[PDB]
Amino acid sequence: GLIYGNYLHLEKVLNAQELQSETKGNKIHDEHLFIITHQAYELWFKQILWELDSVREIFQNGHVRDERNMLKVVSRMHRVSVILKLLVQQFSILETMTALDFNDFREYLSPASGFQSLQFRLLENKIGVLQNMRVPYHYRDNFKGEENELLLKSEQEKTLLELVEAWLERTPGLEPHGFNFWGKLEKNITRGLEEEAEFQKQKEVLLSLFDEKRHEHLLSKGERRLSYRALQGALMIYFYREEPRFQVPFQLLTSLMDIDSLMTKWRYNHVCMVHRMLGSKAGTGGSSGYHYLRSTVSDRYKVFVDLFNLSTYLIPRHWIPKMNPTIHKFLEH
Amino acid sequence: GLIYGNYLHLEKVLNAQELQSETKGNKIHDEHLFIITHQAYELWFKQILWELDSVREIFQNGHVRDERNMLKVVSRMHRVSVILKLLVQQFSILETMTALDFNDFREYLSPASGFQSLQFRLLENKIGVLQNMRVPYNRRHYRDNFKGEENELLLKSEQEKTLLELVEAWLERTPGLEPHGFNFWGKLEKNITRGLEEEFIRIQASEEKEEQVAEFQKQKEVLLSLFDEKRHEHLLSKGERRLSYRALQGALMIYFYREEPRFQVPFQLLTSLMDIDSLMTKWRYNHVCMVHRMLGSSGYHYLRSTVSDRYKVFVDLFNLSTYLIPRHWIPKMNPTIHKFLE
Amino acid sequence: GGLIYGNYLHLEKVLNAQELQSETKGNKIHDEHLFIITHQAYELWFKQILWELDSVREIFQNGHVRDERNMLKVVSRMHRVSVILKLLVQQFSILETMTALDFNDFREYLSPASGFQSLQFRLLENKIGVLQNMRVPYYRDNFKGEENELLLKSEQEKTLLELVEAWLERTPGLEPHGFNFWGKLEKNITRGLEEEFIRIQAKEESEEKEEQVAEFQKQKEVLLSLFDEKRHEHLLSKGERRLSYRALQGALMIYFYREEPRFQVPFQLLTSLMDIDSLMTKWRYNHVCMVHRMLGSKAGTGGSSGYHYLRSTVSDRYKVFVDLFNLSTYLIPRHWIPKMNPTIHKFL
Amino acid sequence: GLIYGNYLHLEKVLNAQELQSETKGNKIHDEHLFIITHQAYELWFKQILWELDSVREIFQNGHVRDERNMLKVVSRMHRVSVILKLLVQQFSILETMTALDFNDFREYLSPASGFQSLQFRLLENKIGVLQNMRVPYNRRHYRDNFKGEENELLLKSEQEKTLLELVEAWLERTPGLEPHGFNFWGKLEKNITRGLEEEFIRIQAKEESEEKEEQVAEFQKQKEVLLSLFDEKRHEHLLSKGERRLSYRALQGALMIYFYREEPRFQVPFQLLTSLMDIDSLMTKWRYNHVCMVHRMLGSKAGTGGSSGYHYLRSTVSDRYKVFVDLFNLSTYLIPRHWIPKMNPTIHKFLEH
Ligand code: HEM
Ligand code: HEM
Ligand code: HEM
Ligand code: HEM
Ligand SMILES: O=C1C[C@@H](c2c[nH]c3ccc(F)cc23)C(=O)N1
Ligand SMILES: O=C1C[C@@H](c2c[nH]c3ccc(F)cc23)C(=O)N1
Ligand SMILES: O=C1C[C@@H](c2c[nH]c3ccc(F)cc23)C(=O)N1
Ligand SMILES: O=C1C[C@@H](c2c[nH]c3ccc(F)cc23)C(=O)N1
Ligand SMILES: C[C@](N)(Cc1c[nH]c2ccccc12)C(=O)O
Ligand SMILES: C[C@](N)(Cc1c[nH]c2ccccc12)C(=O)O
Ligand SMILES: C[C@](N)(Cc1c[nH]c2ccccc12)C(=O)O
Ligand SMILES: C[C@](N)(Cc1c[nH]c2ccccc12)C(=O)O
Repeated sequence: GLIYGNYLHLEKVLNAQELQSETKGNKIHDEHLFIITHQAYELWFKQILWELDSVREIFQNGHVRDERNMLKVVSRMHRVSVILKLLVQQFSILETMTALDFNDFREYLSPASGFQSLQFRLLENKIGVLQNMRVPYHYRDNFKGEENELLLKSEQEKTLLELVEAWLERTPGLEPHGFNFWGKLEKNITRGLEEEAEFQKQKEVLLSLFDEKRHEHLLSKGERRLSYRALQGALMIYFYREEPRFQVPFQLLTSLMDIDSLMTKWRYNHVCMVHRMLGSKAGTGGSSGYHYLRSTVSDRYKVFVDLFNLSTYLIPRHWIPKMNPTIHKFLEH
Repeated sequence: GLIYGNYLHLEKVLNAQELQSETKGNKIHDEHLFIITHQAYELWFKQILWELDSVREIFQNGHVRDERNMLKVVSRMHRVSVILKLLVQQFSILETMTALDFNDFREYLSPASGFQSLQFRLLENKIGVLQNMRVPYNRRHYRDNFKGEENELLLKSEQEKTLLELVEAWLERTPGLEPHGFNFWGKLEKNITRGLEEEFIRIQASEEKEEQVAEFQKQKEVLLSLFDEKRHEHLLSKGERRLSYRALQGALMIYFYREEPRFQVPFQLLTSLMDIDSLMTKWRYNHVCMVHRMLGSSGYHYLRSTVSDRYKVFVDLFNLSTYLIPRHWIPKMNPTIHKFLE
Repeated sequence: GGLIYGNYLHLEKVLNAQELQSETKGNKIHDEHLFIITHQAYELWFKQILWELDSVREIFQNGHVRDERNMLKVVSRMHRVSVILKLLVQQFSILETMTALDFNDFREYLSPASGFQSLQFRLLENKIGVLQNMRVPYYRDNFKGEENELLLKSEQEKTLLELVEAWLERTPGLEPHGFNFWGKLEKNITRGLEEEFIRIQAKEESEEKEEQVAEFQKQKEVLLSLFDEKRHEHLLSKGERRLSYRALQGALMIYFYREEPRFQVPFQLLTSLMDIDSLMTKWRYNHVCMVHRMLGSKAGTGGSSGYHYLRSTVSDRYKVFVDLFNLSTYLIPRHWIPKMNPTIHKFL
Repeated sequence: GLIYGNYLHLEKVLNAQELQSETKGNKIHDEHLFIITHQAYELWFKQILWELDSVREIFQNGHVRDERNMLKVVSRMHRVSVILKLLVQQFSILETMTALDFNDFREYLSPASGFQSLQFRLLENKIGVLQNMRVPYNRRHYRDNFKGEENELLLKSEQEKTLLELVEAWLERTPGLEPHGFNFWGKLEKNITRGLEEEFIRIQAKEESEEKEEQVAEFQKQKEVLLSLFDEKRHEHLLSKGERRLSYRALQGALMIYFYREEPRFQVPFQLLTSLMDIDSLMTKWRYNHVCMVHRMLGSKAGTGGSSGYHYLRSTVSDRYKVFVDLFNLSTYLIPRHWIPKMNPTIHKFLEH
């Protein structure tokens, strides 16, 4: 007969708490909280990696092409968002520890830090954080052996951003000899602008959308991440989100943005707590601490920044290329 | 140098995930969520027992008598309420699993259940849920589901002093109860008798009138029953009250005089104890709401049944709200008893 | 000149709506201000919920729901209602920063006013589909005038339950000369059970053989009772079920075939309706836990026993979509679900 | 007899929703959500100001001197943090509005902006945000969206004693600072000087390794920082640069309360200092949650109020807006427990109730 404790391998989970304070003969009560909090964070990182890798594989094995798999994809990405939302709230627990009580066992941690969280790095990589865009103080130095391996894989293997890019490139309606969404959009913006103080600034920005080369330049830097075609596909799904075939894809784009918002919210709630815990003192990891973590709360680490930025290029309803009754029929189930 | 992974024993924590569906050649994706969810609850149960045991020990070793330890007692009990709040919110994650997807792996779990969580039972016992008062499941004692060391650890948890018992003892020594001192109880009965008489005269001064006489007689009946020590002892034996009559007086002394400096942090403690009771019951209810959607309408009925005042250990602290009186009826503190508390 | 923030939001009304009765009667009590603001915030959100719910009711009433382009709008708004209800459950945390002792200093100035007099809460219960007969003995005589008028309209106009029921009855696949979901489901469950019993009978007499017989007979009784329409009609009339027999079949079709593109957002909608029932009952339970600390076993200013009556509202008697939850009772092995064939795959 | 709707003036609260989209004959459904969300924020701002003004008044009228009132002070400041926590979560509601749908009624709002929220500025000012704390754009434009009585309230919110000023005054009176008494600051400098000397000796005694010279330069970093605590001229210099806000003596009060938090008379005061930090953290989380949403709603597009939008709001997510920034930065100056000046039986009894 299967038993709860055996099923859950609690013989491992609940025998994994060793206070260094106690091991060096000066047991500090709050060190137990510090350990349990990190462990719970790490269990949830594992669940997020389990969800994220199953979704990467659904794109990578071509299953995403079968639209009956979209409910699964959006449920699993929504589940990632719900977990991250709990991980943002979970800082509330560690904030019941005073800086003063933390200061009593802090010495016994050196030089260990969150910089040595394999799962946190795997998570960043698998979503599509680029190493060349990371702020310094580098990242992978902390790791060695069978772990530095897994990290290299996570960097080399296809990211969620790349798989979503590939899928967005294949979006119905972009075909120049098909619905020709882009051609019609350039025309409608160009006309609508002419049919008009302020108009000169928005004229500039809107028509910038149609500059492949500029996009390629901003891309070459890393101020954009998606191919120019992927961006068209995304904008197609935004404007035609009510068309049956675009409903759940739109939900997916929304959830990809949610995961960026919640990852940055996690970075900021971490920062707000570390300020109270250390002030201006440096982290046991070696970094300036507070000031480095503040730098990670930027669009540098927003993988799906393109999806946020498309809100720049929103236009009146009237201008969106009307859906030809035959194209309507292609976008029905 | 100490390394993150080794410090946290992640070689144990992150190698503790075995899908029974995969072990039996039919891996079901959502079983991984089911496993991590329970493991996270159990880590947090372990943290709660760590705080709860530290606080029990502070009461038991007589350290709580030194009022410098009150900040630490109330910080740890508040921290238990903050963890319990997260554990209530944590059901949101397992609710992303459909009943249909749960149905694809639940056969591989049988006959294991949350009924076998050692830590959940330790937590219930250490707060002070009485064996006497538990709803029986399948006509049997909760402790049957446990054998060997786990069974003994649970006996110890039932027999050792509970949070309820240690708070009770501390409440009994609340300053001000001394008959030959401030004599809170004697003075309180006198002021309540006067308050009621003055109230009766204001009313005895219409349809609005005959209602207030019935209501007045209700509030009269209730307030005066507070001084009936035999009614109280009787409700004790029937487990409908949990604290001794004297502990109850101590709690009411803290409620009424909470702004007195020596009673400020003690009042926060009594608030945190009600907080833990309320959050344990919200845990039991959110569990129920989820199980309903997973299994349909029996387990679901025993669970709905744990969502009751039988499992509210500090039910007496809530029910004191029954006996609140106008501020101006509360016995005045003279400059000699103020001094003791200031 | 330009629209100003304060004028746009009519803050001249919103922030001039706070009158402490304690102060009006010459004994200002600080925490009364919190009591007022908390209730006003709840009522703004009730008005928002009614705005979303009325809009979704209309999309069903006018047949716009028949155009499946409108399903993202329907699910987004129903989801939005559950996000708001989540905040309103959390919002009790604010009023619990008020001690029972401080509440006791201004409580007297409230009576005989009570939450029973919340028009919007009653409008919300009625519009979702809380039935008059299945309300706890100890509602509408607390009201009069247009208010009493608006409540009657809310009792007679088509509820979300009735509108979802009608829509579930048109679910594709139920057609006896089409996919014939119900015929094939009965056939597959009957066959699946017959085979499960041969599997059990074939075993040599044992302890776990008899437990399996006992378990088989319970499973068989539950699953076959799904196909007993007279039972369903009997349970409708006792208020134990709410959805028509055919709407139940449509719901189970959406459950089983939820991954089929035409069923993906309908499944999200059914999930949302269960979310709203769960959050409404959580609202009632968080309300009960607070009122217990505030009043104990004292009677409410509105007449009721208080804590005891409020506890009675926390039952499946108030779950409008009970039937959506209880379809979990009738889940079956994946292999028993009638197969979709390249013609019915394409229709969906 | 009193009736619910009348008690709460719902004839005002629920007759305050006017969609501009509908007024200009193009009703947009999601505009209702936009209005109700702002109105709920403005009710809770009003409640926060009610709690805040009541705690300011307890300091200003001297009632805070009587330690009976400390439970009430901490309960109401904790209440403010519980409200702010709901207000941070409340953004999740308005995030169920897509940028696409927002774009359909946005045009009808211009040039109105949250920038024009009287109550938000009253809240900033009464906590104690100073003109020089505010980012150039904020400082320039914020006062000049207001006239008449609204202008007068803004001025009052700046002229009258802020929570920062009233807490500073109270911290200056913290028992144990008096040189003739416990002489906290003198004893602390002596124990830290002695403690650093013992540490230098421990480090110098180690065998001339690489790790040792890492301890040496790390010690010399920690020594400069700790001993800089006792340089009052440096404090006044960081005050001028607005990197610190509290008086040197208020800072000594705060650190006294921190180290001796378990002494009965410092238990609730320590809870107050924690609550003031919580309020600063939740105010900045409110600003950051606002930013994350405004990014999805506008992208790089400028706001209706006149600002760059995303980039201006992002610039308010800064410690220059943290009023009690000094209470956080005291963590820089934590020392081993054994260096904290020992409590004598006489001052112990002084810090009992
Ligand atoms: C009192 C609590 C905490 C303090 C004082 C703290 C402090 C720090 C500091 C100073 C850093 C910068 C690296 C360094 O110099 O060592 C850091 C990074 C990090 N911390 Fe924490 N931390 C705390 C809690 C947590 C928790 C609960 C987690 C959960 C896993 C966590 C995860 C991380 C991660 C992943 C990094 C690397 C982040 C990045 O590079 O972007 N920390 N922490
Ligand atoms: C799909 C999710 C879940 C289902 C269907 C479920 C079902 C049940 C059922 C039916 C029982 C009654 C005993 C029995 O029939 O064996 C039970 C009890 C219990 N479950 Fe769960 N459960 C779930 C998730 C959880 C989680 C996440 C926890 C976290 C620790 C948990 C903890 C418990 C505990 C402690 C009990 C004993 C409760 C008591 O006696 O008051 N369950 N569960
Ligand atoms: C100190 C806080 C509160 C207390 C003591 C309290 C007390 C009560 C009581 C005793 C009743 C039952 C009717 C009666 O006997 O008067 C009731 C019903 C109600 N209350 Fe509250 N209440 C509180 C807060 C709230 C809040 C914040 C709301 C928000 C809208 C609310 C909404 C209602 C509603 C709608 C009802 C009718 C519920 C039903 O019949 O199902 N209450 N309350
Ligand atoms: C779609 C939702 C929202 C958008 C697009 C938005 C946009 C903006 C923008 C662009 C600004 C900068 C001033 C300007 O250029 O106009 C601003 C400031 C502000 N918003 Fe919002 N906002 C939104 C929701 C809210 C809500 C719900 C509140 C609630 C009270 C609010 C309160 C404020 C306040 C107080 C300011 C001034 C902040 C400061 O000066 O630091 N906003 N908002
Ligand atoms: O000031 C510090 C402490 C340290 C830290 C944070 N989380 C941890 C978890 C495990 C561990 F061993 C060390 C840490 C860090 O990052 N800087
Ligand atoms: O239908 C069920 C499943 C089982 C259960 C709940 N939580 C668990 C955790 C681990 C485990 F192995 C089994 C369970 C239970 O009580 N009723
Ligand atoms: O004991 C009580 C208090 C009263 C109450 C609850 N919420 C209210 C809101 C407005 C009002 F005027 C009165 C109330 C109620 O229902 N029973
Ligand atoms: O694009 C926008 C919208 C506008 C805004 C935000 N909150 C408001 C509240 C009332 C109002 F009238 C306008 C607004 C702003 O600041 N930029
Ligand atoms: C057949 C297809 N699933 C079509 C496709 C691609 N990208 C999309 C985005 C939204 C909607 C549909 C699509 C495929 O090529 O994957
Ligand atoms: C000396 C004492 N600490 C007094 C005591 C007991 N219970 C209390 C409740 C509130 C305030 C004080 C007390 C003790 O006997 O523990
Ligand atoms: C044409 C149709 N929209 C079909 C329909 C009805 N109910 C459903 C449930 C799920 C999916 C589709 C339907 C209608 O009649 O409304
Ligand atoms: C008499 C006194 N309440 C003393 C005082 C001032 N600041 C403090 C901080 C913590 C504890 C006490 C104080 C007063 O002067 O206000």
